[PDB]
Amino acid sequence: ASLTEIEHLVQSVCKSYRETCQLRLEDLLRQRSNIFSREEVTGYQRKSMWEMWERCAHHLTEAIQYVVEFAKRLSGFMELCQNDQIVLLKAGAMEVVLVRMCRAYNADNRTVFFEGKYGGMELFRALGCSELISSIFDFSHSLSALHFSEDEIALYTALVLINAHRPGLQEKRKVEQLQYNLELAFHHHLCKTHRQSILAKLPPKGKLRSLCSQH
Ligand SMILES: COc1ccc2c(c1)CCN(C(=O)Cc1cc(=O)[nH]o1)[C@H]2C(=O)Nc1ccc(C(C)(C)C)c(F)c1
Repeated sequence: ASLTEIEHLVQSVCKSYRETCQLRLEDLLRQRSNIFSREEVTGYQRKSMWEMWERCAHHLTEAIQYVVEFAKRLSGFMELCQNDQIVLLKAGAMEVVLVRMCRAYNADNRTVFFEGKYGGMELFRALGCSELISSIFDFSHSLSALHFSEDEIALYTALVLINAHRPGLQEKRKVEQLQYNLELAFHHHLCKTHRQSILAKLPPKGKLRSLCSQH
């Protein structure tokens, strides 16, 4: 665990994310101008809550599938025992999706990428969960303020998954050793990119799963 050793891991995780990001940043950023029309928004609003759940759950599960593939090609993750792998994914994958979602959020007009175009939070009125949606938009807004780089998401979301303090882990030391190397990679990269400032500005680790309440 020296200089090139850790830099191998940085590049290792950044490749792993690049290959499992589902939606390209270049796509999301260009698509920002393509906003839903008032007709289309009403169109979405008239739908049943059930059709909105179905649509939403589809894409979100699909997202979780991509997060698993990211987890699978993190070195060390496969060496963990069956039980420990699933514990980490059960407590992490939704938190990872939530972070990854900030790339799909235009902070200028307060809109999100959903089914082809960008819409505001009034788009999901059918769900009747305005409280939860606001907080999701809030959380995305603050992470947009930091201008999160692709590599930074890659590294941070690796650290979201690989947590030694998850309840019900058999080989805690095996996870510990893994979490530690990823912290080193994360901290080394921020140092290397003059981006240490963001550490202090990241949401606390009990704020991610405070949103997963009526979930
Ligand atoms: C990087 O993480 C993301 C970000 C957005 C989306 C996804 C994954 C999955 C595909 N998707 C789609 O809309 C489906 C589709 C794919 C494509 O090429 N074109 O369209 C988006 C998405 O699901 N957005 C959405 C935004 C708010 C919500 C909340 C209701 C939680 C606010 C939500 F459930 C989903």
